[PDB]
Amino acid sequence: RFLKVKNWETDVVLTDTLHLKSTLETGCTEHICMGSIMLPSQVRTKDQLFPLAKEFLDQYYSSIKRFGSKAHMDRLEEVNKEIESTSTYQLKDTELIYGAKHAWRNASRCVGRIQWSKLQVFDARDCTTAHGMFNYICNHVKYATNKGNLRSAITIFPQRTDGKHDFRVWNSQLIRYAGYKQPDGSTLGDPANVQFTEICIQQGWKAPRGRFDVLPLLLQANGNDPELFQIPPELVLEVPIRHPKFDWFKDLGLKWYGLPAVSNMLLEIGGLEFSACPFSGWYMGTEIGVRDYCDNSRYNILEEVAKKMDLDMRKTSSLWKDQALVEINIAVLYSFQSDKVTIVDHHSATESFIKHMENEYRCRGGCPADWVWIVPPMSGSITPVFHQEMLNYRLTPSFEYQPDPWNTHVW
Amino acid sequence: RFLKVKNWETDVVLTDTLHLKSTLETGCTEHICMGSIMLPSQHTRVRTKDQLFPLAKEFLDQYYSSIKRFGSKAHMDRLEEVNKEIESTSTYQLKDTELIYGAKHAWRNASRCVGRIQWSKLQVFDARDCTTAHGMFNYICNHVKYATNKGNLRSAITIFPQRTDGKHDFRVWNSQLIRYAGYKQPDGSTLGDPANVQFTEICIQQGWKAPRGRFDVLPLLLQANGNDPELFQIPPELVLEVPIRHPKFDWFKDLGLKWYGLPAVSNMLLEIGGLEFSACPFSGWYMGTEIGVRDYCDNSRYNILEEVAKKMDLDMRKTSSLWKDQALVEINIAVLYSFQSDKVTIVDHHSATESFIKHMENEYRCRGGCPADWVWIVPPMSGSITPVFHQEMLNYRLTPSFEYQPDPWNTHVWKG
Ligand code: HEM
Ligand code: HEM
Ligand SMILES: Cc1cc(N)nc(CCc2cc(CCN(C)C)cc(F)c2F)c1
Ligand SMILES: Cc1cc(N)nc(CCc2cc(CCN(C)C)cc(F)c2F)c1
Ligand SMILES: C[C@H](O)[C@H](O)[C@H]1CNc2nc(N)[nH]c(=O)c2N1
Ligand SMILES: C[C@H](O)[C@H](O)[C@H]1CNc2nc(N)[nH]c(=O)c2N1
Ligand SMILES: [Zn+2]
Repeated sequence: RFLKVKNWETDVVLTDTLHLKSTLETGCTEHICMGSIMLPSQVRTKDQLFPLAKEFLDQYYSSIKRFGSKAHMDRLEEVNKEIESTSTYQLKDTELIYGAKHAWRNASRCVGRIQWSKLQVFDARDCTTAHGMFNYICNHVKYATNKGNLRSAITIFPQRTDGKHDFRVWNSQLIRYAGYKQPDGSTLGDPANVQFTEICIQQGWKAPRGRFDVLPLLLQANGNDPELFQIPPELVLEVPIRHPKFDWFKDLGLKWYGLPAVSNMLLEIGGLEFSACPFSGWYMGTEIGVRDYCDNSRYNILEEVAKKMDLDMRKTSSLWKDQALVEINIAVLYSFQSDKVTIVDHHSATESFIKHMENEYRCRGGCPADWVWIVPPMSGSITPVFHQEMLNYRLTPSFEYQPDPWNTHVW
Repeated sequence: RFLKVKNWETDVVLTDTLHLKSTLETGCTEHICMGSIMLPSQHTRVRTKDQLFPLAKEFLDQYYSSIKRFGSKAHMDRLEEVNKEIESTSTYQLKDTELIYGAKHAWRNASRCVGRIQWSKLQVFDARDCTTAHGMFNYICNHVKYATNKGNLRSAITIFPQRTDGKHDFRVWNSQLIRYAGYKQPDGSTLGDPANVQFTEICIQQGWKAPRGRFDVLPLLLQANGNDPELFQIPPELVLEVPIRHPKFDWFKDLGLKWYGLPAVSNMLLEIGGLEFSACPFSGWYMGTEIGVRDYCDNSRYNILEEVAKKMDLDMRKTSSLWKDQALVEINIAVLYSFQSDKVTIVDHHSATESFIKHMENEYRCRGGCPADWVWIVPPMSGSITPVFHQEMLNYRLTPSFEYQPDPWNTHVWKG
């Protein structure tokens, strides 16, 4: 019940007591493990809301060494009063900042959590319109990008009330490339964004129909129809992709954007639901070079790179895919580093996470971690996280998935 | 109750009902996932007549179902026979056909095994009449010769007598039938395979005269009927090895690397209808990454990345040059090239994972599911350019099964 995790490369053994504080469910049972399911299933009556608020305030006042004190009891009483009256409540600025940093700290699928405490939280709870949302998002983008010296940030729009007045960013990321289905049946640009690229066109947008067209923002305030906004191109930092050895690499015409900024998740703090809460950090190189570039359901460039490398593509056992894969990921890192845009390779990031785990076990009693997501999509076993046992459990505050708004919106 | 899994690259959705026939626990709960724990409590293995007949009945029901004889007179008589044999003798014996079925289905049920497309073509050698360590040595030699087949490898398992009172166990003390020694030097470095240092020390203590090189095949340490284990040397003409060279880099051979051809796991426990076979070596053929990624490049194994990267003259100062990833690919090319050139059976990780997906889809169609452990099925390099990376997998425990068991030197009561 006081569980232990072993690193099989170093024999370091850590003891986990934090899991006992787990609140939500994993979708596993003792008869079946669902550890590789992408998304298991896992409005609030007045009954459900106050315990959730109590739990959150308890951990907040503990964190500032004021558990069971003056201010703690008062704030519990005050929030207790507000829920009885308004059937909801509002976080003080300090509690909102704490809740957001801890949602990141608790994200068991995130390898970059050693940075969790440096998050810049932009309070946008006074926003009322999509034009105002656009303004907050431009400021976020500019602040986070910082001319290539990327800084972590989250912007938090007003919380859900009755489900009718939801704030939503319809984009999955603030910055993503368009995808178009060609007449000849193929796909131009990013195939993952074909449907969204249509809900932009088939709703107003005017597509350049290129291979790397920055999508517009589709912003929904207070439950109204969403509105199209173009991010000022001067705010969208992009990196042309070249190789430090293959001069033909530059001729491939590849680029990527510097800022990874997830915008479709739900931030839950003390029972309150923030349905629009775009957050951003900086890339790990494999996210672009392995997944974005080489997935068969994405830009899928492996064949073309290997052909330009003149590798033997007759038999899989020549490992031509693996050879091209390494080079593509050398070029991504080389290009970001050359343009002075923050990026981390998978070796450095997983080493940081092991140190972060050791820190969290030593100072917090544990660190929930999802091995299936933490281990990078290339060279898995030469990174230290491959040999690290991890316990996965759900702590709150948390980031959660939510349905795509176009399947839900009372249009 | 039905359950769905999705392949996120193809959008193929499959429906699992087989998990309903699961009994053993996983280690997970509603509040914690233990999916990345190497040996959970439930995957490891002291058994009385109390719980044995229901385990036998379940196995015999499965067996007679697969042969389309469920409820037949042969089925009912066999249940009656096993029942009376249990109450009178406290255990029972499997027929040859049941043992073959059981061993094949233990492999079929091995959720961490990516090679299960081959499960129905397993050669089962019945060594239940064995009584002495020398008899074990002879059975293992025939297994190695048959399975090796001059490079054209064949899957096989040899099954020694089942456990009785746990005081007379048959055990192969080696973790694999063929493995290289490892020696800790006084300066703290290791010669050979660091994973085998502890077992190497036991062999030396038992009287093995060690050549003390980097690729010495370990002797067999064999325990019959709960007696002290005895040392045996596999005939070298039976140990097929492959010198590792690279198809473009002529300096690669000068690294002096080789590996053996036959992967043969010898420390696991085979459970069939409540019976425990503590000595059941099994063998197949290698997937290239097992050698090229894990054996050669794990920091805690031969750990050749640096010396390989040096000879390639990559930028080794910063990790963002991916010199480690670049060396890793070339080493894995060398392993596959060497085995194929010597006509020793091997499969690369692209082929093996593709076969597994086809196997898994077929198992969902004809069996209602396929228990699979993503953490183990995804290869240790180039994960997401294989199709299993994108495959949702349900992991649950079916019997018959292979289980872990403690190392015998930790439990054995020495005779002297
Ligand atoms: C600063 C550098 C960061 C790095 C290098 C990083 C890296 C990653 C990576 C590689 C993933 C895997 C997901 C995928 O492959 O698509 C991930 C997941 C995630 N990240 Fe981080 N991240 C960073 C910052 C942040 C920040 C600032 C937040 C929120 C404040 C965050 C929250 C999350 C969440 C919630 C997930 C998983 C979503 C899920 O549960 O499916 N990350 N991260
Ligand atoms: C025929 C070619 C085969 C291939 C390519 C293959 C491949 C693999 C691989 C790569 C693993 C992962 C384990 C590791 O990385 O150390 C594995 C696990 C396993 N294999 Fe197979 N295997 C084959 C045949 C067999 C046979 C014949 C059996 C038994 C009759 C078997 C039973 C198992 C079991 C029980 C495990 C799980 C070990 C555990 O639970 O920790 N395999 N296999
Ligand atoms: C801030 C940040 C930094 C970084 N380096 N990478 C990312 C992308 C990670 C990410 C991806 C997804 C898509 C899930 N996929 C199955 C479609 C959802 C998320 F919530 C998430 F955080 C974000
Ligand atoms: C027949 C066969 C074919 C193949 N290609 N590879 C293998 C080795 C895989 C393997 C490794 C282990 C050690 C686990 N670790 C804790 C050291 C245990 C096993 F039961 C197992 F099957 C076997
Ligand atoms: C099916 C499987 O769960 C799916 O492919 C997961 C596997 N691991 C992952 N890991 C990361 N970091 N990102 C992903 O999108 C995925 N996808
Ligand atoms: C901690 C983790 O469970 C452990 O390192 C596992 C990960 N996946 C693996 N997968 C395979 N095939 N073989 C292994 O030894 C491991 N080791
Ligand atoms: Zn689980």
